[PDB]
Amino acid sequence: LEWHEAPTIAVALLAALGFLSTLAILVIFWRHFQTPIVRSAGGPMCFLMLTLLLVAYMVVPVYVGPPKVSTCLCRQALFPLCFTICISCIAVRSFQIVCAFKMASRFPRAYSYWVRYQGPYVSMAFITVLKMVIVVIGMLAYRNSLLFNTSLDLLLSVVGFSFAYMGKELPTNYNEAKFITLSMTFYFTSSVSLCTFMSAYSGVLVTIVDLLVTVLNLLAISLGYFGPKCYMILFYPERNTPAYFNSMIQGYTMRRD
Repeated sequence: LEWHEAPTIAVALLAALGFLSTLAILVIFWRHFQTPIVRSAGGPMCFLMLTLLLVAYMVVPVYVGPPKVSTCLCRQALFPLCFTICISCIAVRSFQIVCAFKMASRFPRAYSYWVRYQGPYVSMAFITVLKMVIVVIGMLAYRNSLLFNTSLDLLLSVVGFSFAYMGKELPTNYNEAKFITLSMTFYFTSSVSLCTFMSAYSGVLVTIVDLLVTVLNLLAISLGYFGPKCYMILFYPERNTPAYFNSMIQGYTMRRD
């Protein structure tokens, strides 16, 4: 996996672009805090996923180079962990949104349990604990091991899709159906093509193909979820105001029909 070789240069510069974009989003969110947009994006959960994205982008060059047990361990230690944490956080936010906007009265008792047992902080913690057991047991035994991780990630993604599916009509700041569908489709097609390509291939430069697939997945899962928000709050400051959020939710709830 040579340092001077045309695909490796392109993925390296693309990872640098992703790192710079994530840094810009982090600084933008930190500067414009206590605003309706960031609080409606997840609050500290956004930072939790964003710094994890930063560290995932930083260790991309570790993938490329001479094989090393550190690199092979980090392959599944951080990048799939990034995918899983990001997907679980997005799905948890979608469930919270669809539970505040709907089924708070349809399923009243269940919401009391959900908010009384620290559901947002427990459903995320369970996901991390569950996956790390799968990761270590996976290494105990390219296609077979990745199949379990892709199945888990796709199950999480389809859970998020099925839960945001009922929320097409939610306001544009609480509706992420488009991003969820795009990211789920991209992850599914990339994983399927990759798994097909593991078997019928030469066996060399497949590492570069897999690295490019993972880096593109990270780039999409960061941009499609954060770029629109910072676009709104940098170019349309009028659209970032508590009065505007009040008016938008009020207009959604009591529709003229």
